[PDB]
Amino acid sequence: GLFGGLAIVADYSFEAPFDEAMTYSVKLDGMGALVDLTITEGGDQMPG
Amino acid sequence: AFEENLYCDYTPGAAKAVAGKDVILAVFNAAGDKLLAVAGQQGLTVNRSKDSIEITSKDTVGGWKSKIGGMKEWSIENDGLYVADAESHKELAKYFESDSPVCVKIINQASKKGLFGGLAIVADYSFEAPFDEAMTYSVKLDGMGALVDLTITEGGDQMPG
Amino acid sequence: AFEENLYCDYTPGAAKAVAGKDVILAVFNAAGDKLLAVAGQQGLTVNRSKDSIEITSKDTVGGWKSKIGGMKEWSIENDGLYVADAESHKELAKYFESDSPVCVKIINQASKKGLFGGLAIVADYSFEAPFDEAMTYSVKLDGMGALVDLTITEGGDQMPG
Amino acid sequence: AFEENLYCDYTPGAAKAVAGKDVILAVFNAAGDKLLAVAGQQGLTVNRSKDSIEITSKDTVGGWKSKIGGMKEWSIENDGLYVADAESHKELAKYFESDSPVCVKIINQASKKGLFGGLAIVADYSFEAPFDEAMTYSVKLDGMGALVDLTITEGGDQMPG
Repeated sequence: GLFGGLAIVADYSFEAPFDEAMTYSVKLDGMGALVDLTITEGGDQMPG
Repeated sequence: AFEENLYCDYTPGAAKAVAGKDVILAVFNAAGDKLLAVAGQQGLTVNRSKDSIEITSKDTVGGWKSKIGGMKEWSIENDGLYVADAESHKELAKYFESDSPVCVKIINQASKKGLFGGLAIVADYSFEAPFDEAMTYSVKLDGMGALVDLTITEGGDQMPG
Repeated sequence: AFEENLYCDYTPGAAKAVAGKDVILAVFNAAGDKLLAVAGQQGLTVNRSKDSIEITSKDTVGGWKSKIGGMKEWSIENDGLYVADAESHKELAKYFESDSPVCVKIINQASKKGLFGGLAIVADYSFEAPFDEAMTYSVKLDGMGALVDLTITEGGDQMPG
Repeated sequence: AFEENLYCDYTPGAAKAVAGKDVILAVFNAAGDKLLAVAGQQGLTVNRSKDSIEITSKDTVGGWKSKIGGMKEWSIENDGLYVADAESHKELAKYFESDSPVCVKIINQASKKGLFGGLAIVADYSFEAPFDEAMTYSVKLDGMGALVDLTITEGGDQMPG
C-alpha cells in the first residue's frame, strides 16, 4: 500500500463522445489526514 | 468460437466498455407523453459536483485541514449537428422561449437501460455556422434540483418512440 | 539412403525451412463449429509489437538511456484470390457487416500443428480487379487482446474439415 | 474427359478464380431508369475499412491491449480510357458538376451476379494526356453511408442495357 485516507466525493462527472468510449472522472477532497503508508507498517490489504 | 475457448474467450462476463454513441440525451415534450432524442447528437457531458466547507479549528490535531461535504449541483452539456425542422429542436426552442422547466434523461440505447433523469432549465442554446463545415448547435442545461441516478434506482427505462 | 550415407544423408533432425504454402489462416464460423480455411490465399503476415517506455533520469549513469517494456498488440494481414461464392469469404463478409469479433488462427497444414490463435476484428476488407489478371482480395485484422501462441502452448491443433 | 477422368477433370465445383474482365463498375443515370457501365474501364479497387477504439485500462491483464470495433467507411477507385463523347462519362461529369449523389454498383458481368452497391460522391475526376499513349481518366467515389453487400443478400442482379 502507498496511501490511505477518508475522503468526500467532491466531483463525479461523465463524458460520452460519439467516437470513443463513455468515460468517468471522480475527484475526492480530503477529510482530515491522509496516512502515508510508505513510511509505516501495515496497510497492505489488496482488493478482493 | 470453440476448441474449448482456448484462445478466443467468447464467454461474456462484463461489458467492460460502453461505446459513447450508445449513450444519448432525450427530453420530454410539453405534454410529456413522448420522449424525443435531440437530433444530431455528437457530444455529451454530465457534471455532478459537491461543495466542501472547512471546519478547521484550534482543537484540530494532526496538522491536516478538516472539511465536510455540502450542497450538490448538476449540469449537462450537449452539442452536435443542428437542423431547425427536427421536432426535438422545436421543443427545445419552445422550452427556451417559454421559460419553463424541461425533463431530461440520459439513457443507453444498446444496453436498454436508463442512466440519469432530472428537471433542468435551458441555460444556454447557441449555434455556429462555419463556412467550410456543417452548422452546429450547443445546449447547456443546469438542473433546478435533484438528479435521480437510475443506475442504482430500479425503473426509469422508458425510451423514445 | 545407404552406402552408410557417405554422400547423401537422410537423418531427420529438423526441416531447416517451412514452405509458406503449408501454413494458412483459418476462421471459425458464426457458431464456430467449423474451421474454414480462407479461399485462395497467397500471402500471410503476422505482426506482433511491444511498446517501449523511456525511463531515463539524472540518476542514470554510463551514458546510455534506460528503457523498459510496455503494452503489446498484434495484427494479421492476408491477401490472395477472391471468389464471392466461397463459404469462408461469405463468413468474412457476415463478420464485417455485423461487428461480430472473429476467432482466427494460423496453422501449419504439413506439420499438423497450430501456430497462433486469437480474437480479432475485421479492420480492412478490400478488393482489386485489374483487367490483366484475376480479382484479388486483401484483409487486415487487429487483435482485440491476447494472441495465444500455440507453439509453446499445449493443445490447439484442430484442422479445417 | 472420360476413362473416369483420370487426367481431365471437368466437374465444376467452384470457379476458384474470377478474371478482372468480368468485374465492372456501373452507375445509374440522373433519372435512374437505365444503369450503364463506365466506358473504357481498365482498373478498379474497392476499399472498405473499420475504425478501432482502444479501451485499455488498468483493469486489463495479460500484457495485451484491448480494442473494439468502430465506425465504417468505403471508397471506390476506377481508372481507364476516357472517351469524352461516351454517355457514361457525360453522366459522371453532370454528377460532378451538380454535386448530386450517384448510385453505383459492381457487377460480375460473366457470372451475371452483383457484388456491391450504394450511394457515393465523386471526390476526384482527373485526366492525364501523355503524348505516347492514349489519354486516360481516373475517378474516386467516397461513400455517403452503407455499402450493401450483394454477395450475401438476395437480389441486386440487374445488368446494364
